[PDB]
Amino acid sequence: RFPTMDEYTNAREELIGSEQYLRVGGSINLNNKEKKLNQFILREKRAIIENSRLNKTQYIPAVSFFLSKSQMESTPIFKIIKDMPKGAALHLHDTASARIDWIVSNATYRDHVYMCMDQDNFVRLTVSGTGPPANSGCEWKLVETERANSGDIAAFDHWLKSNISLLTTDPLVTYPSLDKVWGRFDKHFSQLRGIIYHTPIRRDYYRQILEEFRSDNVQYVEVRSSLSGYYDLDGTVHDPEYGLQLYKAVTEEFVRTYPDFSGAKIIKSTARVKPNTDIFNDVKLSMDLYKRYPGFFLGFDLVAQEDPNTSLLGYIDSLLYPSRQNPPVSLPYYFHAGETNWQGTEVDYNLVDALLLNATRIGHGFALIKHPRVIELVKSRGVAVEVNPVSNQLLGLVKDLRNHAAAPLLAQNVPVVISSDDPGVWEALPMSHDMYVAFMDLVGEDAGLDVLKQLVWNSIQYSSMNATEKKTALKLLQAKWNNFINDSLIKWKLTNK
Amino acid sequence: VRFPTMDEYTNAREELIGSEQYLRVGGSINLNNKEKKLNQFILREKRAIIENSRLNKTQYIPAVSFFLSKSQMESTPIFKIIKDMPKGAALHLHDTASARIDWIVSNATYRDHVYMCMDQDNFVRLTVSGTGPPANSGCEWKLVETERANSGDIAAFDHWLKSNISLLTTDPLVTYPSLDKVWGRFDKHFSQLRGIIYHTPIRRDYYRQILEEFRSDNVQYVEVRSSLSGYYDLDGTVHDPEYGLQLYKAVTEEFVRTYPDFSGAKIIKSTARVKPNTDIFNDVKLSMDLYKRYPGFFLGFDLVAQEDPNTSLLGYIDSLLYPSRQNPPVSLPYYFHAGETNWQGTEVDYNLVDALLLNATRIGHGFALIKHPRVIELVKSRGVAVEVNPVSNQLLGLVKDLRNHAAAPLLAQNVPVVISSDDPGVWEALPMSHDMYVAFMDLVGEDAGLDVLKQLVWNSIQYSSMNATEKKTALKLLQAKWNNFINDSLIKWKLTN
Ligand SMILES: *[C@@H]1O[C@H](CO)[C@@H](O[C@@]2(O)O[C@H](CO)[C@@H](O)[C@H](O)[C@H]2NC(C)=O)[C@H](O)[C@H]1NC(C)=O
Ligand SMILES: *[C@@H]1O[C@H](CO)[C@@H](O)[C@H](O)[C@H]1NC(C)=O
Ligand SMILES: *[C@@H]1O[C@H](CO)[C@@H](O)[C@H](O)[C@H]1NC(C)=O
Ligand SMILES: *[C@@H]1O[C@H](CO)[C@@H](O)[C@H](O)[C@H]1NC(C)=O
Ligand SMILES: *[C@@H]1O[C@H](CO)[C@@H](O)[C@H](O)[C@H]1NC(C)=O
Ligand SMILES: *[C@@H]1O[C@H](CO)[C@@H](O)[C@H](O)[C@H]1NC(C)=O
Ligand SMILES: *[C@@H]1O[C@H](CO)[C@@H](O)[C@H](O)[C@H]1NC(C)=O
Ligand SMILES: *[C@@H]1O[C@H](CO)[C@@H](O)[C@H](O)[C@H]1NC(C)=O
Ligand SMILES: [Zn+2]
Ligand SMILES: [Zn+2]
Repeated sequence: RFPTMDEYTNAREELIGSEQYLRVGGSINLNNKEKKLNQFILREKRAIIENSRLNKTQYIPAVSFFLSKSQMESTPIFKIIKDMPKGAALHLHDTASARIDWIVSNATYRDHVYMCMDQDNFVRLTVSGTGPPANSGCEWKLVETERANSGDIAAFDHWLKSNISLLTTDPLVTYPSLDKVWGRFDKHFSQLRGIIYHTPIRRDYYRQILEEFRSDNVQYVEVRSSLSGYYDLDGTVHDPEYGLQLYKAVTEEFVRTYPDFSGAKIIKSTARVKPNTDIFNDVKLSMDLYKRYPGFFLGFDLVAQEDPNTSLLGYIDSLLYPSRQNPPVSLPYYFHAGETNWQGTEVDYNLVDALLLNATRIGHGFALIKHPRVIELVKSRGVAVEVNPVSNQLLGLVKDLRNHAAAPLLAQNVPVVISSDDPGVWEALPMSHDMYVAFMDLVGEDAGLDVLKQLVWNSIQYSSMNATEKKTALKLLQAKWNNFINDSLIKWKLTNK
Repeated sequence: VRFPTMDEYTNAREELIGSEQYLRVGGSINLNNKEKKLNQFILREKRAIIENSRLNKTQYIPAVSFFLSKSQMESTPIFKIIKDMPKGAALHLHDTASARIDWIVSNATYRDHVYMCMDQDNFVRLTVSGTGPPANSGCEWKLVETERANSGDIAAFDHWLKSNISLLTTDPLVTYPSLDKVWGRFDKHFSQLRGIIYHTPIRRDYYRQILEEFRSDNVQYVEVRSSLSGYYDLDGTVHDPEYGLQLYKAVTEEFVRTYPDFSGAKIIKSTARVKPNTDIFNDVKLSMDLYKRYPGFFLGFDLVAQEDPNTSLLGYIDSLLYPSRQNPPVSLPYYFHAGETNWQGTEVDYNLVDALLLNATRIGHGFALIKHPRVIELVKSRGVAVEVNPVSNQLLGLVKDLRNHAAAPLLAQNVPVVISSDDPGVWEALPMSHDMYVAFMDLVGEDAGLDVLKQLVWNSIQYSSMNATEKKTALKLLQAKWNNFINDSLIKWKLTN
């Protein structure tokens, strides 16, 4: 009943307003300084969207990261997000979270590093103190010699980087299927496995994760790591507790050096390709490290490609073992779950088992929007979904990022944290690229700084810090946020707006 | 301990999965024993194709471009069962795009006074002129009869005409790899046929071919969008919209009298949303008048043409609110295309808010609906069926992998949905069987079978605009066709025992 345009406007704005309040960040009340920055962001967002829509050209924030990376980095919204404190990156893999450039310019300049071209014509890297490795399907050569004989060291080093990065070409073009791009992604890890498991390189690589994340204004990380098998020049192989202690010592020194950094905690990950009887041992291992490293060791996760490998149900007696002890042991789980386009299959039904197993957070949950009951359990229990949008695009779940299945989750205020997954593999920053695409593609044109602030706060509030640590971290984050707001008003000439 | 045994765990697991099954489209259907026999065969076939794709790591063909999947699906049991299955109704169709290009070629371009030219973009155009060739405005018109006779190869000439008009000659996802490019090609298709298909005897016979083709795909009823206006005779006489409506009414009545196994057709007036508000106002008043004087054949009004770059519903709001604001009010039903977009928080997807505030009877596409939880509530509460056209949404740029189709989460929440084909003539689809196949294989899960199909089929009659008497009669008819389909299928697939 709209006799005049005012009654129609009022009902229209009431319904739209209800959705805006319901979505992520909708209950935030911005202060006056925040509002001025918010209005600039919203003007910028409308300008790029309206140009795409009305001038009938592609929306760059939603195309392949290969194409959009160099375009977004010059824009004001990206520069604001780059400067913004992120809080925490809660979904990361320890052999994929520092720069390939550091592997090349630092690790492959160390003594005793070898390279070979494998039968698929990819370079592999490893360390051997005890002579060159055996020619098992590839001929190892000392990198120092190959580089010194290249006749162009800059080109040699660039070739190493180009042969290892997944962003050398557009993966959506070069590996145009799920199985092809996962073939390339699995190959990347095989290329670096040898060098990245040598103990002093692994130690320093982990330190580089912390340096790079701090440099992108991330103050805290939770990292998945397999922990085991770091090896020395003399061939000594270390156990998982040693690997955990190695990370603990690096983290403590880093936080000593940088008290503006909250620190790190570690999740043990095992590949879901192994027999149940081996997963059982890794569950027992995790129960032990959880008891003896409280507050640094968080719990357990299963990784490797979800679709063709073993389901959570395929491991259910291992995963139920802690809860079944007398007295029960509660081993926290952080399951990767539902990282798939399938529906009604044992892959997306991993989400059901993740909830039945009391997962603390869920990795990806791309299939979650197809499961209305699992959504309601996730919301009612406060189980944060770790959303990694660049990863999901480049690794084959979606092409146009406005079709990312987390957008309907955010619209319902499902608890979500943004993370980068494997940023080093495809040359992403620790958080700013993923936060930009989440901001530009997974929420709407009228969604501004309140969404960003809520996602940032979510990454601490749904971290696995204890309550006291969260309060301390939020105090530090609030000071970072206030500086970011003031700096941004000056930088974007908004102060009198 | 919550799950001390496997039976305690599977009990909880199956109750949770079962409760989601009860909540999706078709989840309340109880199949009888014959239907269960066919359902078990369908589910075995569905599991075989999905598990092969998943475990043998190869593309899921039902979800790839229609250009690639069409020939592969047609040889499979599931497609052949859907082909035989009664579809109920196609509720979302456009009258100049719902019969075969082959008929335009083999019938329409063999008629007297048909001319062709190559336009400046190098596409063939077709028109009719009773007074010699038309003015050569931007192309040189030639008589088709002469060109065909001088072609030197008549079959190749006719095949070339078809190949120059169809969007499935090449894969649109490859040849027109952006929204603007493929909508450019799509707009061009209509320009190519516009002249010939607005000539009155051709337009009449083409509309008859829509009814014959849909009947042949076991569709018993259609509701069709039509602009209704501008049909023209050999001597240049141009008819008004009421004449177009009467012409369709006569063709429909003759068809139903010939084929009692066919329920019939009703018409929705469409206007392109590139026009000034003064034009839409005139077409709203025309629709008010046709609704009053052709009850039960003229249904109401819709706005068409590409949604993203053109005028919003709010841009016409004074015209659209005019019927309700009369004294006494006149209730002009609306069937708005709405939210056919990847945009979020913009003028375009917010058309969904206005469509509901204006009391739409059904909404076309609603691709953006899953991003609008408060609109979803109204759609469910009011029983506003969403017309889902999956092949159209893929080929015209909203999605690549159809498992990412935004209607899959709608179906999982039991949003009222009907499947339709939109413009099947344009890209060589069947009236319903291809779209029902991709909906069944991509938009619901591995464990969703004959109950989903049956519900979608019943929905298309239940959410039609038939009156109470017609609907009861049509549902008895549909039940009869369905029983014959189940019995025939048990024999054909050798499922009886
Ligand atoms: C990794 O490095 C390979 C060795 O250079 C490279 O091999 C070829 O394909 O690269 C050239 C094209 O860039 C081509 O001219 C050479 O003939 C190839 N070299 C050999 C020894 O076969 C691979 O393509 C690189 N792979 C990636 C993914 O970058
Ligand atoms: C929509 O329908 C309601 C309920 O029938 C009615 O009261 C209202 O006037 C209608 N509004 C319009 C704009 O037609
Ligand atoms: C479209 O582009 C032109 C120039 O290329 C520009 O003037 C115009 O404002 C653009 N429109 C929008 C809405 O950005
Ligand atoms: C690599 O990093 C280490 C430790 O961070 C540093 O001492 C060294 O200078 C760098 N380069 C190499 C080749 O070791
Ligand atoms: C899950 O959590 C609930 C409440 O926290 C607890 O009672 C239950 O036993 C837990 N289940 C498992 C499998 O650990
Ligand atoms: C995978 O393909 C092989 C043939 O190469 C076949 O034997 C096997 O059954 C397939 N597996 C599945 C799960 O379809
Ligand atoms: C075209 O269809 C019309 C109308 O049914 C029919 O009379 C005519 O014979 C057809 N032309 C051809 C070549 O079949
Ligand atoms: C249409 O025909 C012309 C002339 O043969 C040809 O060059 C052109 O590529 C064709 N276009 C399409 C889209 O098939
Ligand atoms: Zn991960
Ligand atoms: Zn349509």
